[PDB]
Amino acid sequence: ATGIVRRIDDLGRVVIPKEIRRTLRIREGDPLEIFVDRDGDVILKKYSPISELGDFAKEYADALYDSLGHSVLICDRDVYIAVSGSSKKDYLNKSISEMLERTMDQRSSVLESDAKSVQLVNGIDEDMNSYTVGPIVANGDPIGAVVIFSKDQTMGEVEHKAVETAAGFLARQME
Amino acid sequence: GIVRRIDDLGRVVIPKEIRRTLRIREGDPLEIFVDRDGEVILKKYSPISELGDFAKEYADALYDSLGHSVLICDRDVYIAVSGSSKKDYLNKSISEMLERTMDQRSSVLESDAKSVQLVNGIDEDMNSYTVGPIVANGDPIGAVVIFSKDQTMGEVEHKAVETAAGFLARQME
Repeated sequence: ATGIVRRIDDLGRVVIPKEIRRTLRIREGDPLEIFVDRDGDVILKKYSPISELGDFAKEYADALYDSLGHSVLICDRDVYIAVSGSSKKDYLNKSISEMLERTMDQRSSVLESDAKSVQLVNGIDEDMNSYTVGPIVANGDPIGAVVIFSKDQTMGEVEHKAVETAAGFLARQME
Repeated sequence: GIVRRIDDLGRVVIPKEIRRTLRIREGDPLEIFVDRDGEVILKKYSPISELGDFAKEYADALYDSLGHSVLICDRDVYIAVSGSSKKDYLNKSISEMLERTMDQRSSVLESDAKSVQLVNGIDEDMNSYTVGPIVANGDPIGAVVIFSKDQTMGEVEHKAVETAAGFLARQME
């Protein structure tokens, strides 16, 4: 019980208090799934396309790894939902870094082949040779990202194109 | 499986389907909760349960079962009537006898009445009646009344008001 009361407006819009939207990191545009509970409740929960995608991500990340041999992360808007190459305990279900959020917002794919000391997981700085990120934008809306990285090899067009292909394929799925 | 986006201003639209199956009208106040799983919960704010969610159905059952007249009151009026006529009792002010019986907190059985006021100021012919005060959290919040203008009440009906008062009480806790 937050015991916050709001009225529903003409148009059936209720405002979710900013407190809530922060403790749940719901940003403008975020999709929420609605349920009615037995008790008659209305239920709102973040809707993560990319995450209930469940195993596209896993299978995709696995293939990228078999093919390129680099570490591969796929995230929704909040956590990493698939990990290959690197260790799952390190990344799976962990909060993405701020760099990831902005890259996703920036909507454009990136390739850093130099400049080490990056954060993939919120608050953890990591040794890194190079990485590339392909934001997964479905319906103009960033809903996740694909990350390929290497702690001792340089990324090039090969891996850069690969995240673009992955992001594009995955995006299409969510449409 | 209906998805809606939250807008600038943190407003999500509750689909019209929902707003109908829950009869939420423009302006209605909704209480917000956050849950374990990080779900937001909205519920029509009053909140929670109140005597009368049940009274009708309960009084009806008591009548189908025992065939006597059944009244249920809150602290002021009769909120459910079965057996007898609704026009006679529904929304009418309880008698002083009812108020004191409720205060007295204890259930009563008058199997040898000749009269009784159920409604404030109206004396009524009565064979017998039994009253079960509805005490929730040690506090009388209503009563269940079974009465008969020509039959005697016994353990059957006496137990019945006790069961009804106890069940209804629990609801309000």
